[PDB]
Amino acid sequence: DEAGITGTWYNQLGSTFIVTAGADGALTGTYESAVGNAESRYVLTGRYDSAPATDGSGTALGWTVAWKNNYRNAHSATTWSGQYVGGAQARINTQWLLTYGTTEANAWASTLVGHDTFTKV
Amino acid sequence: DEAGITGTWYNQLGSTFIVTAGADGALTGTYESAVGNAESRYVLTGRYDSAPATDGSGTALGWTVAWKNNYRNAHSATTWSGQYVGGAQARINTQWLLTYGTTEANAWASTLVGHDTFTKV
Amino acid sequence: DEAGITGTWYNQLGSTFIVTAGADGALTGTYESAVGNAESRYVLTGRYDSAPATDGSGTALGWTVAWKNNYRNAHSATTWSGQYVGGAQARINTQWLLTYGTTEANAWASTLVGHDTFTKV
Amino acid sequence: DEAGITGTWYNQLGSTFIVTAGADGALTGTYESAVGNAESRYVLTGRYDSAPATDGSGTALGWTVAWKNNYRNAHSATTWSGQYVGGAQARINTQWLLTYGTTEANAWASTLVGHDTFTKV
Repeated sequence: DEAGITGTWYNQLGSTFIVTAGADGALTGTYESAVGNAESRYVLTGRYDSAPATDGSGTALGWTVAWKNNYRNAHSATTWSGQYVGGAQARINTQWLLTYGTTEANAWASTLVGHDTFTKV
Repeated sequence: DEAGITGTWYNQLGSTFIVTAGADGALTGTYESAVGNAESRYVLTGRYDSAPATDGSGTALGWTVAWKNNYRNAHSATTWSGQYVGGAQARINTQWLLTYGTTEANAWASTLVGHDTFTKV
Repeated sequence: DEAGITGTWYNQLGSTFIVTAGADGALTGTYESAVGNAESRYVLTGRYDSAPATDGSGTALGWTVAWKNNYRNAHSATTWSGQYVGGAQARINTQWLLTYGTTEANAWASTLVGHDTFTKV
Repeated sequence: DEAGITGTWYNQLGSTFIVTAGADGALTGTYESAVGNAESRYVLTGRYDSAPATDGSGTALGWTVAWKNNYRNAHSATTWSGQYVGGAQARINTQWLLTYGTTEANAWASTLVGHDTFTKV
């Protein structure tokens, strides 16, 4: 799925995920969030299954963004875990975890959970 | 926290996380799970906040493993999202999402959630 | 939102959630899953905010199903946590956690996470 | 596990969970959080597997708290999903989802995730 994954994707919030899938299972690119304490692009890296099952299952992948770039530092990181589903209406269906740096006393409240669906349109 | 994070960490299951933290916010290394459909080491990559708050908050980070290497392919990826807490008893406290490639009909059941705490001992 | 919540709801899988909202914040009813190790109806209970904010925010609620009834026992429980959003296209937007009873050795793998959206149609 | 579950439990934050397990699978009681926008006791309800496996697996259960009582309204609900593990050092091991009522624009950020372990001591 190297060719299927590589490219520009967009989620239901309007965010823009720009990724390149390597032959070796790497994911590299940039993310730009339409919401939250974010502006412009941020580095991302991640990994995907480069030899998925051939039975119609999706392709497992994940990636991370730390929310620091030249413009802002939100002292936080998001990880997306999901699967690519190929075809005419290709999708990446994810669940994510956003952790903010906290004191020990506040660590119970450190982590948001949600779900993003990415399309090529 | 480049120096604090770089090194060999171990979780409550006995898994071994070997990471290098780059000046630029990168995390690279290897993971070896003590449980599940895994053997030997797997590539990891991720990101961390290279300019954390100085008020005692933790350092936000995350990373991914796709569970393919030369030995096995578990058609799955885990993402850990968490924070590094420095000091005498340093820790990485994480929550994780493990997604398995599924058919559309089974996608409701595609994703495990859990929590790992990493120590240097 | 007692009147808004009480009734029959349906999710994106085809499952059927039948609930009554009490003046006191209680939720009682039945759930019938279209997927998984389930047949027929199962008891549910839960709670909702009976005095929500008046600024356009949603109404927080949650509920549980243990997957035992007269037909089957899946040795598992799901909890849905979410919010009711009223209006012409009313919705309950949830995230859920499904825990299966495991041995200690398998407890790392005990919990699925996902997301269901309920509509009145 | 009716007798095993019924009673007063305490988590790693110092919160106090007071529950009664019914023969029919019901859980009823009160919760008092040591942290967050909470004071005093709040109603809880939930469900547990009243006929667990006899192979050493844990007992699946869950419960909800809406964070409204006579003192405060935090416009939020938590659901805990987990398993009871009996024996000399009995435990309830949970993962939880806390949803706050939000506008549509903020709904991406509506839900915290975490994990609580309850003991009888």
